[PDB]
Amino acid sequence: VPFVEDWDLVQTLGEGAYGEVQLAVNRVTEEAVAVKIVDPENIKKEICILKMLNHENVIKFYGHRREGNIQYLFMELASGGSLFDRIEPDIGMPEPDAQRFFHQLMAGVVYLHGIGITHRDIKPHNLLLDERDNLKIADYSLATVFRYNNRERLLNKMCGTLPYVAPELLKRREFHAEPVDVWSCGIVLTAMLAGELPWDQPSDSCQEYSDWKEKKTYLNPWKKIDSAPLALLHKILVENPSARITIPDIKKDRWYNKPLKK
Ligand SMILES: Cc1c(Nc2ncc3cccc(C4CC4)c3n2)cnn1C1CCOCC1
Repeated sequence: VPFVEDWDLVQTLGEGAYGEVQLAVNRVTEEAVAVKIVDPENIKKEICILKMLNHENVIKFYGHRREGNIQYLFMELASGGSLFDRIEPDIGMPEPDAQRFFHQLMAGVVYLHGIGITHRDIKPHNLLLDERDNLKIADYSLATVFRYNNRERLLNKMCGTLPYVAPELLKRREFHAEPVDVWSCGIVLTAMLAGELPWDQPSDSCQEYSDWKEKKTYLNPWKKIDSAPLALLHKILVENPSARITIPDIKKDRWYNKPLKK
């Protein structure tokens, strides 16, 4: 069919130091996708991880064209935008909606950890929503391999977003990849349930993190979170990453399994 190769760029979806993301619409079919446009070794690594992804809760990669030294990355479009924009400041969202998002988050993180990929920047800006509000883990530009040939490799690179980062990345030289992504999913949950972030970073100098370590859940944001999800957060936001709840045990948590949503 002539012209099915052609896509019109119709809306800006995001701009950063990386380049931009454009909503693209096929000239013939009207299929809508997201095109990440960049102006070397890093994009090479990113494309390689992007090709490994095939799950309903992770953004799908359709392939890439280079024109000149400009790379175009075609991927699944999520027409409902980011989870960030469903969170009402100081309120959060309804507990059933939050639980449903957290289920989908866990499904995508399980998936990634299964294929030996860590995301390293899980936050509501990187969690996108399709036309039916299904959650898609986006942005693989910090993702890396933590398991290959069934052997684990420890991480040392400091990266992510401070209010989301686990405390071991601030205190230890090396750390396991999986407890880091689990912690950031906890902060996601807190945000959905409270419409606020609990601390600037999880350090001994941050009074809001000390308050948590001392159990002062009569303070915000914790006082806004019902006892059942707050139990779960007590098991996720544990400072020692070796004692921190794993995903298989999150799937056994009372709140996680509570029926809430129609
Ligand atoms: C359709 C839509 C999306 N999708 C959307 N879909 C897929 C994406 C894949 C990679 C990167 C991004 C963007 C950086 C976030 C993506 N983004 C994002 N934002 N949006 C609207 C923009 C205007 O405001 C309403 C929401």
